[PDB]
Amino acid sequence: SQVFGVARIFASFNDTFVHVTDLSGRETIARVTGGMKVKADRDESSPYAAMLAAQDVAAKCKEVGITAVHIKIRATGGTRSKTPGPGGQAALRALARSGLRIGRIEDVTPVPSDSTRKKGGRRGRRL
RNA sequence: UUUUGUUGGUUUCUAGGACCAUCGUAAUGAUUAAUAGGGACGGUCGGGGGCAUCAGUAUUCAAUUGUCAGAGGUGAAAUU
Ligand SMILES: [Mg+2]
Repeated sequence: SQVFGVARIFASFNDTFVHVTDLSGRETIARVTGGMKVKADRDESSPYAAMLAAQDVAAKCKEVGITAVHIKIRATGGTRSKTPGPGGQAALRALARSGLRIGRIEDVTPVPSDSTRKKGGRRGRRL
């Protein structure tokens, strides 16, 4: 009965994605991003924008013909953060509100075994 | 060297060297085995070293793959 997707929320700092796909992954549905719904450069990762994006994605899904999703969350990963952004949670909330159903939530952030050299240099990033 | 008369011997008796035998004598002869050290032995221990392979991969470029407005980046903010 329930037609599924995989939500894929790439929640980096300074932008969020919501990238709904089929179960194989190849054929997408909607790729809606934070910077797409709020033209302010700053307001990309910002929650409201993320929420809007999520809503848009949901709408797209509805148009297509899908009922449920599998939340996968990706923080920037590897050389950066490994910390889910400000607007992943917000996006999720938005999705929930939309009524597009939810099943099996994961964080598939690519946390390495032993990364190749990080940002900054040795003395780091000195504001 | 001392007497055989005194020189040149030769061999003694002998008294002092020295050197291999064999007989005896004696309680016949190696201090400890350092909570020093070395070394053997025994089971072990270890991200100790060398050489050899395996993973995670992770990033990147590229390949094929999909989807049409921005994604990167921000320190508050921008460029890019
Ligand atoms: Mg490069």
